[PDB]
Amino acid sequence: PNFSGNWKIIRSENFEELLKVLGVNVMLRKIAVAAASKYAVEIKQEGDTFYIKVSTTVYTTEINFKVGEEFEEQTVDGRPCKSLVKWESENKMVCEQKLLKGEGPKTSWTKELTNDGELIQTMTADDVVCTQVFVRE
Repeated sequence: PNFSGNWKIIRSENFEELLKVLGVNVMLRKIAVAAASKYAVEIKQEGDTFYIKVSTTVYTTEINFKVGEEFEEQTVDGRPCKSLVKWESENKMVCEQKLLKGEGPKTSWTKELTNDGELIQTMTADDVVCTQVFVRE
């Protein structure tokens, strides 16, 4: 019932298939699946404004946004995009993305707090949904 905290991953389903849809070649997909076993997420939320840092062993990115306000980030496979985040319920946000340049699959992500105390992130590329479960550090 509050997104802020330090989260560490405990499940990661369908990641490889998502990267396949995004054109990642086989060997890098496998290395990305290994690296995704160390996903850590740090969230600072205040009202409807968010700072979010997603890190692995060697790579870290920080996102900053307000619900309803377009902002710029990168897709899972690194292509820049304009993103817009909306609420779907008390503890779930959905983000639609659109590419700055070129084209490719429609991408989107979600974040959700379960009442069991988990953080659930999904990432979608066309018809493929990757699901990732996190618990408080």
